[PDB]
Amino acid sequence: SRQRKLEALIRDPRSPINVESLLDGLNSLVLDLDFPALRKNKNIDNFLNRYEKIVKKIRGLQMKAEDYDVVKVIGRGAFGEVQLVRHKASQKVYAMKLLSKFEMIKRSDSAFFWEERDIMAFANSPWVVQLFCAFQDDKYLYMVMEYMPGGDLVNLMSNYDVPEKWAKFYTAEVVLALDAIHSMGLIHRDVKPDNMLLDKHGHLKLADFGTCMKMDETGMVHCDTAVGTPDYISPEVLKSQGGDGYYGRECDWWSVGVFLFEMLVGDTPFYADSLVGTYSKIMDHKNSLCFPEDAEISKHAKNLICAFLTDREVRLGRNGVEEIKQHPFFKNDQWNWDNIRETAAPVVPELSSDIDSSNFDDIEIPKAFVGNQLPFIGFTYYR
Amino acid sequence: SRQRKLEALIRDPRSPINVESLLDGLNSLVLDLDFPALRKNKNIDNFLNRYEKIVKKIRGLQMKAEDYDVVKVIGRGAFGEVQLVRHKASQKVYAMKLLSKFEMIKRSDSAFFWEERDIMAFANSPWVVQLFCAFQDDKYLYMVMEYMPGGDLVNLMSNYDVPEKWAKFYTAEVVLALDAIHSMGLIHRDVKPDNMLLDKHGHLKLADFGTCMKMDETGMVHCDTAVGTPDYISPEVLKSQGGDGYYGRECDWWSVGVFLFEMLVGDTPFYADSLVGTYSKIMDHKNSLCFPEDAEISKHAKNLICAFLTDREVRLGRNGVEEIKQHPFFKNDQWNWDNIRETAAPVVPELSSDIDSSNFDDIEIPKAFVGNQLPFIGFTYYR
Ligand SMILES: C[C@@H](N)[C@H]1CC[C@H](C(=O)Nc2ccncc2)CC1
Ligand SMILES: C[C@@H](N)[C@H]1CC[C@H](C(=O)Nc2ccncc2)CC1
Repeated sequence: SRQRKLEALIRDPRSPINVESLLDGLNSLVLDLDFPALRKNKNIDNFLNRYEKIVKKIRGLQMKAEDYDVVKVIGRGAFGEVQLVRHKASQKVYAMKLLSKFEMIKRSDSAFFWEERDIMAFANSPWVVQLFCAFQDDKYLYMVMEYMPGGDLVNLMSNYDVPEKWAKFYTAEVVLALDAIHSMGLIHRDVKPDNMLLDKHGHLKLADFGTCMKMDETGMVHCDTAVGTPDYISPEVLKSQGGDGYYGRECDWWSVGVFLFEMLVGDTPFYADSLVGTYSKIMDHKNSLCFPEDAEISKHAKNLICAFLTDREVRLGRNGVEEIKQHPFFKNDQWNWDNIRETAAPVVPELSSDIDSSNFDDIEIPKAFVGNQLPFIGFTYYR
Repeated sequence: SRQRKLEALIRDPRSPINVESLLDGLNSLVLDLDFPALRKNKNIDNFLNRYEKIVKKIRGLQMKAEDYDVVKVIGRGAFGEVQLVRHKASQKVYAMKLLSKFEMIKRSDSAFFWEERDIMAFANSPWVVQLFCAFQDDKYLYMVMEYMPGGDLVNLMSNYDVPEKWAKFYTAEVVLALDAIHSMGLIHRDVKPDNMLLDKHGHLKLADFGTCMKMDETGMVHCDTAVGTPDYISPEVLKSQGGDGYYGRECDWWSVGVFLFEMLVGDTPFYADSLVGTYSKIMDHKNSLCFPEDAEISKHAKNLICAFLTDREVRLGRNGVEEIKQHPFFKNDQWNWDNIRETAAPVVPELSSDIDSSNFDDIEIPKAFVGNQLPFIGFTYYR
């Protein structure tokens, strides 16, 4: 019937008008209307006094910050915050992200939580940190995700001399995770060690997605903003900043190269004091790139890095991931391309409790109807 | 769980935030926002282009004027319209009311469809025409209700000499229907033959409710507008027009009196050429009321009429319906107060098809965010 067809969409968690959508819908409309200012308008007042009561009972029944306990903040910065939390009822342990709504739109034109949400909600991939539920309130987005007790790659690199045996591993894992995202029609565009976390067993997942983007039917994207961390940006993306940016996934392979280099050499290949110095060097890569003579690297590890750090037109992986997978550097004995996430991780976390956070550092009205909650509608996500 | 408690309300057809509410919610928000004018606002545009597509598929799946065929208009006037319709899929026959949204609020401050809706939706009473579903579109409310093939009492009276045997019957039926409404905490306030229809078997239901009102915990209402048909208004309601109106249900019994009189005498007891003449007479009832000498009425039929047409302070039924039920006028042989709607109606309709309509007559952008659909949210009603 027409009637079932409806109930389909309202339930489908991938539908833009499932229950949460609507409840977000109604809920934001309250917020964006409830001011002595526009309550002057006839309609607006009546309406608000009607739903008034019920909306409070609802606000109480839904998911709430309160449903959780903060074990401690394990990541703060220019974004919002990550806290180790304990679900009060389930007694269980999660990582929760807090995003400033205020920031989120008004400043960030290019931090699409939308993309992020869907990915963590529905990637259903061993390569992608997973989102168990999302909710908002007036100020905040909240993302409840698997606690990754291993810490990030920055932290890891920060603590060890990474031999190549190790590096092979992390690189491979990154490549797999990236190809995941790619083959989901997305370009990641922000491949940095800070976005790579390790689970309980010391295997990798990608944990941020705020900058991903659906590709052309040709595999390309059209873009005019540069995005990412200065140190890791590709030339093409750097250039896209000047309007008329057109590039594919191979920009993610660029960053991989950097990553490898940083992992093997313990510095990033285009370090400078200015960001422009950095940029300068990135554009000048053909001359700016090279290896300290005391760095102990294999020739293969050098080819691969070099095969990555070049212009899209020649860069490795423009022919897809298989030629990457096939580079000599990867020949090894502990794993192959199919079993790797089953093999022994090179650094195994030893976690004494389910809240052991040793791998992280300690931290330190309108006039018009404006309608600010609109973009947050359909964010709340359940199960 | 908290989680089930939710799904309760979203399903409960009596909840102000069941699915239709929300879908009305989302839907009206589109309409009240989709203008080149405010699409200038950042939020408003983005939002609208998002839901854009999905809302069209929905608009198609829901209940639509189109789902029905118009057999013919059987009532038009200062309200909107009633049409005999055939549900296309079920092949079945209903009466459908059309209300101008434009009118509905902007002019009418006192035509609470809300009250009407709930009554016909949920009275679930043999005395109350029944509502099978309600839907809106941009212009209109639509009410799908049982076709009452008998026509109204105005029509009936218009066609026969009503003997008292008959009158006893219709009055009794009215009294029962009224007491129904009352004992649902409501005062009807617009008792007129035009609001009394007859079903297939020639029994009565009340078909309009736009003027009903929840009573005090004391059984009273506070009111400052007069409502009803000039000919039938009670003194107290007429006076309420002057601010400080305070009265109970016994104002509905006033109108009953009129009704009886009109039925027995074939004219209304306070007829004049002006409305004020009428009003004059109504206030002057103590002297203005009396019976033409050629009118053939029983003494009992006169007491009762007179017992009704007096000031609330003394009027019959201020002590509840039982003293009415007990008036001698009602002594009869065909029915008692409990079986009446099972007994033989005095005028039995003879309807040759399921669309025989012989008992009816032939008929002949904003600037600000204004928010006009708000008051219509939660009107759509299903099953
Ligand atoms: C650098 C930013 N793009 C961003 C990287 C991911 C990080 C995170 O989600 N952390 C996390 C998740 C789960 N468990 C532990 C940490 C927060 C900040
Ligand atoms: C006079 C107004 N208060 C109003 C009276 C009720 C009427 C109606 O619903 N008519 C109707 C319903 C079902 N079947 C036949 C007619 C429409 C106009």
